Amino acid sequence: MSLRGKTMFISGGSRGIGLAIAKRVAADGANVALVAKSAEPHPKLPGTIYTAAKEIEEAGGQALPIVGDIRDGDAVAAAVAKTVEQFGGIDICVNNASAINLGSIEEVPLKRFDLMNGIQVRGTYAVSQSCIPHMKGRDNPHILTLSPPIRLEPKWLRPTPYMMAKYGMTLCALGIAEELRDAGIASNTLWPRTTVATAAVQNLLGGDEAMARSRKPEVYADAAYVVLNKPSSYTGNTLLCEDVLLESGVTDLSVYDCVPGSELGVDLWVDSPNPPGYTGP
Amino acid sequence: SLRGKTMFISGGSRGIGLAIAKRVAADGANVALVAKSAEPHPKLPGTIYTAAKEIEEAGGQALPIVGDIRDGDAVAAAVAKTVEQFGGIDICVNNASAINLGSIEEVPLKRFDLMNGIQVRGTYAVSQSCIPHMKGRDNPHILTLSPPIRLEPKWLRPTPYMMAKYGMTLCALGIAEELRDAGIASNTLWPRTTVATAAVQNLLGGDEAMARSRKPEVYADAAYVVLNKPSSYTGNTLLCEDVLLESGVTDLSVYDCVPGSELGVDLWVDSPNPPGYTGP
Ligand SMILES: [Cl-]
Ligand SMILES: [Cl-]
Ligand SMILES: [Cl-]
Ligand SMILES: [Cl-]
Ligand SMILES: [Cl-]
Ligand SMILES: [Cl-]
Ligand SMILES: [Cl-]
Ligand SMILES: [Cl-]
Ligand SMILES: [Cl-]
Ligand SMILES: [Cl-]
Repeated sequence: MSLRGKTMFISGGSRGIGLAIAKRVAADGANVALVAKSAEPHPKLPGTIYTAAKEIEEAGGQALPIVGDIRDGDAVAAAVAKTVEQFGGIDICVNNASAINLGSIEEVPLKRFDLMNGIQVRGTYAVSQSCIPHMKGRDNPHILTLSPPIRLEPKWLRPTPYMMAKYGMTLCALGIAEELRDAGIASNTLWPRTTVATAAVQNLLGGDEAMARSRKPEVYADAAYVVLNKPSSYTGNTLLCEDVLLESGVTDLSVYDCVPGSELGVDLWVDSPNPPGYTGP
Repeated sequence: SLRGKTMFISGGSRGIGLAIAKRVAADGANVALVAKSAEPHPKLPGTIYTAAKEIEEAGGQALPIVGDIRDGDAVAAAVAKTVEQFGGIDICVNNASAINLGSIEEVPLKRFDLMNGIQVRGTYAVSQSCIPHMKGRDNPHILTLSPPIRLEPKWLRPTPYMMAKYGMTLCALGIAEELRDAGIASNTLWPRTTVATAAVQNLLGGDEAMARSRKPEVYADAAYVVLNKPSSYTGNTLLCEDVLLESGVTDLSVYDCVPGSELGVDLWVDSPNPPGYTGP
C-alpha cells in the first residue's frame, strides 16, 4: 500500500511535525493542501505555507498552500472547497493545528483559553466537519488528529486549559469515529511518547544543540504514514507513535532519537518513553 | 447547614438550577443568579426576577443579574456585583447548559459554539472568576452539573453535545487538582434518570406526569449533600441517587414523578438506580 494519487487536507503543516507528515505523504506522490492563518514569515519560527509548499513539491507531491484562519468557519469552508476544486476529493484529513499554554485556570486568561479551545477543539470540529462530505466516496478515507489518549487519573488532569483543549480534540476524533463508522471514514488520534524537537526549538534556544531527551519529527511522520495506510475499519483508536511503529515492524526506535543512547524524556500524558517491553537500541 | 453562605449560580432561573437555589436558600443563604436576558420566554417558565422572588420566599436573599456567560466581562461584572453585595463566595454552581443531539454532520458550527461557549468556555469563565473570592472561606465548593467521563464507544455520541458536557466535566476535574492546595472543592453531579421539569410539561402542552422521570428535588437534595461535605471531597464525578443513598436515604421513590413505574435512564448512565438498591 501507498498514498499515490491521494489527497490530504492538513491544518498547520507549515513547520515541524505537520511539515514532516506532509512531506512523508507527499513522497508517495500525494496531493497536500495546507491551511494557516498567515503567510508572513515569523521572525523566530521557521517556515511559511509557501516554503512548506516548495518542500512538499521537492519531496514529490503537489502542494496547495491556503491562507485561512481555522477559527473562522467560513475560511475553513473556503479552504476545503478550494482543495476540492483543485484536487477533486479528500482522502486524508489531519488535524494538527495547535496552541499551548501550560498555566493553571488561575494563570490563563479567557483570551488565551479561547485561542486554545478555538484552534484545537472548535478547529478540529470545523475542519473535520467540512472535510467529511468530500471523503465519503473514497477508497480508504482517514481522519487523524494529533492529540493524546484520555487519561483520567488525577495527575493527568492538569494543567486545565491545555488538558481541556487536547482532550477535547481527542473526544472529537473518537466521537467522529462512531458517527462516521457506517460511512467508512476512519478517525484516530496519534501522540508521541517523548517530546519532539523541531527546528523551532533550536531557533528559540538560540543554538545548534542536541535535544538528548527528545525524538525527531519523523517519529510522528512515520507513525502517521502507517495509520493512514490501514483500512478504514481501523478506527476509534487513541494511538502512540512508538507503539504504532513497533506493531508495524520497526525494531530499532533509535533512528528517531535526536541523540541515541540517551535517557529519554516523556511527553505529557505518557508514562514511558518507549512501548512496554521494548528492548531495541 | 448552609446558613449565611453565599452561592453564585449560572442557569438558576428554572428547573434543576432553581430547585438547587431554593434548597440552598432555605437555610438562609444568599444566592446570586445570572442569565443572558431577564425577558420572559413564551414557552419556558421563569425569569431571573421570578426565580429571585421564589428564593426569598424559600428563606434566602437573592441577587438576580443580567449577564451573558459567553461574554467574559459580563461574567466578571456579575461576580464583582455578587461580592460587593454579599462579600465573598462559598459556592459556585455551573448549570447554564445547552443541548442538541445531532451528529457532527447535523450540528453546524454556530450551534456547536452555543454548546461549547455556554458549557465549556462558560464553566471555565464562571469558575475562574469566582475562585479568588472563595479562597478565604470555611468550606468552598464548586459544583458542575455534568456527567462522568465514559470512554466506551457507545457513550461517545452525539459528538457535539458529548464534547460539551465532557469538556464541562474535564474543567471541573482539572480545577479540582489545581485548586486542591487552596483547597476549593470541585465536583460534578449528574442524575441517573431524566429529570422532568415545568418546562417539559409546558412544551407538551399538558400537565401530565412523566412516569419514566424523576423530580428536580433529586438534583437539589443531592447537591445539598455534596455542598455540605468537607472541601477535601473533590475531583469526583457523582450521580445524584448514589450520593443520596450514601448520605442515608433509603427511599428514592419520593423523587419519582410516578412511584412504582419502570424508570428511564439519563445519558451516560446504565441504570436508573444505584447498584443493589432494593428500596421502593
Ligand atoms: Cl481575557
Ligand atoms: Cl494520580
Ligand atoms: Cl523540524
Ligand atoms: Cl503510558
Ligand atoms: Cl518495560
Ligand atoms: Cl441548528
Ligand atoms: Cl462563545
Ligand atoms: Cl461500546
Ligand atoms: Cl451507571
Ligand atoms: Cl444491581
